[PDB]
Parts: sequence; C-alpha cells; structure tokens
Amino acid sequence: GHMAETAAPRSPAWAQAVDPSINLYRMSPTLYRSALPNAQSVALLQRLQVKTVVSFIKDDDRAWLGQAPVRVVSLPTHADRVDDAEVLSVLRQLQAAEREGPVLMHCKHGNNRTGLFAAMYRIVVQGWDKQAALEEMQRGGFGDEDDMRDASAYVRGADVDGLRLAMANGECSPSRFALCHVREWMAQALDRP
Repeated sequence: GHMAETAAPRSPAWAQAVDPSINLYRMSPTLYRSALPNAQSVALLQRLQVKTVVSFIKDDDRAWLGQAPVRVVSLPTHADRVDDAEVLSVLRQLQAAEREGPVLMHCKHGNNRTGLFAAMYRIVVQGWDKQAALEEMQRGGFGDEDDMRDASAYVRGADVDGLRLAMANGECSPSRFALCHVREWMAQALDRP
C-alpha cells in the first residue's frame, strides 16, 4: 500500500510485511497481525492456515470469505471495552483457536491495541518469554518493554473498579448473532462456481 517505508528499526527478522495490502506481517507462527479486514485477504489466509480472523461483521463471515471456512471471531477487545476481565477473555480465545492453527488478530485502526495482546498473550498462555514481546514492541504497540506506550492505556482500564465493575455489569449481556443462533446460518459458500 502507500505507506512510507522509512520507519521502524533496521529490518526486523521477526516482523516482515507479507502482505502490504491489508498490512499483514509475519509475526511469530502461533499468531499473526494485520490491520485491514479486506476481502482479498481470503486467499492469503488459506495459505497461512489462518482459519481465525478477528473482524466485525453483522452477517456471517462467509460473506467475504466466500467458501473459506475461516472463523471470524468476536473478541471482547473492543475499541474501548478491554477490562482486566476482558483481556483474559481475549487471551483464552486465541489459545483455544490455536489448536486449529495460527490466528489472525487485528484491528482496522488500532495497531497499538492489537500489539497490547499480541505481545504478551503468548507469554502468559503459551509460556513464551517476556523478550518475545519484542515483535510488537518494535512495531510500536508496546514501544518499549518497560516504558510501555499503549500498554498503560489498557491498564488504566484495568483498575480495581475496572475489574469489579466488569463483573458487576457483565451479567446478562450475551450476543445474539454469534451466541444466540444466527452464527453460520447464512451459507456455507457464497463464492466459487
């Protein structure tokens, strides 16, 4: 895409732009990161075995995948929802999906907030090392491991009140689309002759 490539440290061995169209980079092969949920990503997803993509859709994800049995997942990581309870809820979701293959988590415009999870998620659920955060650290999400840039934003939400009220106000709040019944109801294929 038209992104000024004259940024970042010297060429990361870790994150390289695999597809600069949707801004998907290669990150550690137990997780992926992108930005744009564009329908042209479908073919790429299949190659990378990415059968889990975090994107927002009213209808079934099949509407843009076509025939690709990729599962688009609805995460508690909203524009600003992520509490101390929501973060765990995110963590346990991707490590569950990892059983089927690599997972693509992203935000359309929220690269730092994606890095929030992508950095340390694998450390806490997989047992990776804190250094493994380096991937999104150098991406700008964390920026620095100690003097973390965006990480603290989530932490301001993860407060004593943030945690207790997440629980206290987290009762009777289901999803109708992805939880009630209409999930994967639309079609199995909306593409291919």
